[PDB]
Amino acid sequence: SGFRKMAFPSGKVEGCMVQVTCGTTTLNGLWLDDVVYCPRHVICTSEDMLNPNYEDLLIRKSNHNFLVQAGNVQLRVIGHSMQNCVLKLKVDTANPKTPKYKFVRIQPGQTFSVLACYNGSPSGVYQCAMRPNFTIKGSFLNGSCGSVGFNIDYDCVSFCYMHHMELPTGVHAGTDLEGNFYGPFVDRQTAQAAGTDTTITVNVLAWLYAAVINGDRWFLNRFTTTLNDFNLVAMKYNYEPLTQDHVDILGPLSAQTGIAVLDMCASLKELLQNGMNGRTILGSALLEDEFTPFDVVRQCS
Amino acid sequence: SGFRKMAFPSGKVEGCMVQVTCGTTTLNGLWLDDVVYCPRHVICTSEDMLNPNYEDLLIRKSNHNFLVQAGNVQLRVIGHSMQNCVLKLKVDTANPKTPKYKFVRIQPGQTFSVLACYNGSPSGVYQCAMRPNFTIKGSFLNGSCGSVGFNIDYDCVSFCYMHHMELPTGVHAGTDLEGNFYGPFVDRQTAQAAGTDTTITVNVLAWLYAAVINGDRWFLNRFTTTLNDFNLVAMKYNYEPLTQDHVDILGPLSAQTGIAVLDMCASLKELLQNGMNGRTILGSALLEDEFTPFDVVRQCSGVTF
Ligand SMILES: O=C(Nc1cncc2ccccc12)[C@@H](O)c1ccc(Cl)c(Cl)c1
Ligand SMILES: O=C(Nc1cncc2ccccc12)[C@@H](O)c1ccc(Cl)c(Cl)c1
Ligand SMILES: [Cl-]
Repeated sequence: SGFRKMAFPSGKVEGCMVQVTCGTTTLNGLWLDDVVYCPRHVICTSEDMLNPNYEDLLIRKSNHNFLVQAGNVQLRVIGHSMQNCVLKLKVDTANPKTPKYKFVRIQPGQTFSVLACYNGSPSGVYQCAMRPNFTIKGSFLNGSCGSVGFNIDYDCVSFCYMHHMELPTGVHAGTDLEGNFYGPFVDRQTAQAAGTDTTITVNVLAWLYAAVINGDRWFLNRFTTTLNDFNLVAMKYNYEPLTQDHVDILGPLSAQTGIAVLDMCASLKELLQNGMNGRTILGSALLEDEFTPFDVVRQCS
Repeated sequence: SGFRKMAFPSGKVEGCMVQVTCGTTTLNGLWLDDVVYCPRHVICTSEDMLNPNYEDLLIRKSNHNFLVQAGNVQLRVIGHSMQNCVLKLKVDTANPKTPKYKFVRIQPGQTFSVLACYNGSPSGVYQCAMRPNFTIKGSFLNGSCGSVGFNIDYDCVSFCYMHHMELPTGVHAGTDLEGNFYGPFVDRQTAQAAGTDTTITVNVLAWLYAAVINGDRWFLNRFTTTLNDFNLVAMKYNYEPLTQDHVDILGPLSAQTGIAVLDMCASLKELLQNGMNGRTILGSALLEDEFTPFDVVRQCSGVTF
């Protein structure tokens, strides 16, 4: 029993964190096999922040300009290339702590664990969701660039995010491990704004099922709704549309608790209309949207 | 920017998790040097748990009765002893991944990270607080017994908790690594209830400072209070008393934000008597009490391990 925001154990990723220094900029790198991945903006100066030509700046760089440190050992960079917004630094040593891994690009609503690092040293691990506006609501200070988001599948680490920057609202933008940004963001100091954020409806419903599995039933009601009537109500509270894919995904939780998805959808409509009236669900006074249907099943059963 | 519930990186502890099997019971063990620590109830059966004489049950067990597995390698138990509610299994091999560590008993209100394990394999890490009623509001399923709570101080792991059981309300009870239970709990199948819980006042204040550091200032007011007037109000709302030690500990955050502790207490006093009025603090509609003053300083200043 109980329901917590749970991150994956971070050991497999800690053994990959290194410090990457280029001139005056120091950030984090991910050392997998003989390659160190890090944000390409590590090659930027003060004059290069507004409109950097990364291909031009990288061609001017030599391998000896990149200082890579794994613990108290300096690694030798024997090559450098760029893949989208990620810099790949070939090193002369394969990381002996390289876990079984994959690079996976995630969709909005998906959750992952963040290992926040500074100077190639892990300082904390927390759980995040890719917001519908493609930002992440992280906890990052200057120096955290290169910190990664990941999930663990049995023994395999799926790297899904690399931290690049903080937007003016304090939210975070980054890329997958192939250097492709999540969202309409660019690695330039040009004016960029996160789009209006919305609540991840499928995740709220998954969390309502987690609450029922844990014995919290006060919010349940005798009503059901059509999918279309639910979406018309949901949109008015800035909630993401719930698709037939989401209804299907909630099927196992629906079967386990005996509450149809459209039936839970009517509970959610009522909660949006009434609020919680001084009550809590799983110790929370707000509707939690950073637990996916997969997270709920994994944590509860 | 941002403020998250953050656990310590769990790698140093993951390299210590093993699976301990005794008869039909399988749970987790903590392998440090040549000793595997685990809850002593691993030696119990259904009848035994009802009223167990652990000294009697342990004397009947042999070293070969404890099956210890570290990954896919079986460790051989060369000795067994009991220290309070923890079983210590001497093994022939010292854990090569043993970090610098200490066993520390924590006080209520102190936070720690939990590495939840099943079958000696870590499955999740979360941050939580030792409630004033000595329970933890954890997230644990059957098979999680032996999962540990820890903090990291520089390069040293301080083990502070080992999971033993779940109380009827779904909250959790366990011991320090010396086998002493936190709270008035016993490791036996009997009627046990967690006492009425209270809010960890010093931690709420630390979290209000974290909200100010993040730009959330709507709850600040012009007023100040006394430690006595505030404690009278706090007691009324089932909040733990705030001591001069707590005021002193909140000093650095008071200095950084320019908000005196008794100034923040008057904000907390108004929040208690009036509510949030539809507003949130750090995206929460409730006052968060599972961040200590040290946690807030560590997170809002990026200390690494
Ligand atoms: O935002 C950044 N770092 C931070 C990350 N994460 C959190 C931070 C908090 C405060 C200060 C900085 C933070 C920059 O290093 C940065 C600025 C501009 C651009 Cl366009 C790029 Cl690609 C990167
Ligand atoms: O509570 C237990 N385990 C669990 C722990 N933590 C969470 C659990 C969730 C579901 C089921 C079981 C859980 C028991 O194994 C147990 C029963 C009685 C006693 Cl007196 C003792 Cl010492 C231990
Ligand atoms: Cl402090």
